[PDB]
Amino acid sequence: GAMNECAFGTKDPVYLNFHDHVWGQPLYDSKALFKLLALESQHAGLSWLTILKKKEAYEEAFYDFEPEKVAQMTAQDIDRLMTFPNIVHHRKKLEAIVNQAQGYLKIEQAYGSFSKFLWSYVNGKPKDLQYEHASDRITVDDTATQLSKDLKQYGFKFLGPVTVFSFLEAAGLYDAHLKDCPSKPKHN
Ligand SMILES: Cn1cnc(N)c2ncnc1-2
Ligand SMILES: [Zn+2]
Repeated sequence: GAMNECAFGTKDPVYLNFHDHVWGQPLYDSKALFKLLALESQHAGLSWLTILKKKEAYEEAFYDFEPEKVAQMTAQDIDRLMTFPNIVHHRKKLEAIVNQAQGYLKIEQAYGSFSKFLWSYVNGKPKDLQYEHASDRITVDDTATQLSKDLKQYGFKFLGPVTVFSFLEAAGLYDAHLKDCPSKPKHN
């Protein structure tokens, strides 16, 4: 049905739980946003589900994505992470997360909260993309492009326009659920 079309054809409970409980559901917590963004930066070259199934390994490797702690991680911490089981052993991907955490802190120093900074890009309100078929879906737009460029200036890495657009969908700043998907969030 509509769920199968919306949820990338998966019958895997982990992916289906993510589709229903996380993907496209507006997320307002600053640290939870950082975490989702950081996981997204790890995707390129792998499947998304592959990253999802490494989430717990990442949480342990990165102090549950607590930005103050992640930002303090050293070259030596990254050396250790190169053989930490079940995270992606791609040094620059891992270093990227440390740089992201640093950028997060810079943003919060300027604007008070990472959440507020992000949500400003959709004027504080989820953008219902109003899709009806999976074939309607785009992979990048002007807003994701601008956010990507702006993040880069703060030191964020591995977060190009396409990757930032996927994160917008996942964090529910964009709702990319199909109209008849049973998990489509309600909008005011
Ligand atoms: C459902 N999905 C597919 N691909 C990605 N890169 C994703 N990121 C968050 N959610 C995603
Ligand atoms: Zn859906």
